[PDB]
Amino acid sequence: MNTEELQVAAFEIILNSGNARSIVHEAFDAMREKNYILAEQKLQEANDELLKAHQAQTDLLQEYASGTEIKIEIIMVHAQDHLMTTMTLREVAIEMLELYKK
Amino acid sequence: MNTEELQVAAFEIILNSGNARSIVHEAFDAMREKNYILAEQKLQEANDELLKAHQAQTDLLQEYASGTEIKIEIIMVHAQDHLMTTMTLREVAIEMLELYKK
Amino acid sequence: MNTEELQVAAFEIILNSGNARSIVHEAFDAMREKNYILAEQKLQEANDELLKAHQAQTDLLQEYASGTEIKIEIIMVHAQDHLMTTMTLREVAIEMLELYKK
Repeated sequence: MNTEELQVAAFEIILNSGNARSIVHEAFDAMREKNYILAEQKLQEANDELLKAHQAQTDLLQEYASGTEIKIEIIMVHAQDHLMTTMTLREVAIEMLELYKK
Repeated sequence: MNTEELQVAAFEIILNSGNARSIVHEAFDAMREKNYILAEQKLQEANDELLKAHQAQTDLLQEYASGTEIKIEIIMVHAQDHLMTTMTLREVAIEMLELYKK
Repeated sequence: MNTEELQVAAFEIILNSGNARSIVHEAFDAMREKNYILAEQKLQEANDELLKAHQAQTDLLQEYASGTEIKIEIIMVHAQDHLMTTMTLREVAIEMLELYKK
């Protein structure tokens, strides 16, 4: 509350997203080595992580929608970028597994 | 410019870009069916939908360029991330549709 | 930090990441032409440019972390989105170049 709380939220998204991101990179490394089983399971481990971050964002979006004021701050922005850009990396990774497999 | 006008601009962006994004996954789904012409086309629908969000974003910063003050808000950050992340997913999808066609 | 400084910073990020994005697209065009040499090289130039953008974002974050106040403006959000989607886009591309080869 409030500035400290938002800093914690920001960091929750960033730690968890950064985790998701190298897990998505592990998955890329696997498909590189024709090992699709590893790539696929890593693709789901990154999901596990990524939604911890997603939920953090959602809870933050929920507080705003309801009226409690949230003053942005560059670390929030950077966090959000990191979630959403990691989500999109993973969306790409999935689709690329599918070409790989042929 | 007022908090309500901005909230609207946001959901607009989020709404149109969410829609463009599902459309891009439709084009992905089509590259999986080997429907390379469907996919080509959905990438165009997606583009028609995105230009909407995109236009909204560009007017907001145009409005900002011209001196109007815009307090941020987490849903705007989130709207911009949707547009820019959706746009980039689409760029990936164009490139991957080429790859598929080989 | 400091309106003039933050607008400068934001434009530095947008211009350099904009350039890195076009170079990444060069790498995609060069992939498409079967030319894996150029594409690999272009992915490194894109990186040379992106780095300038990442540095400026890092200085801002590090400034923020040291207690300096920073009112984010849409232009900054937009610049950060350009940096982080452009990074994500290089990342896919590095992978896609790999797949082009296989």
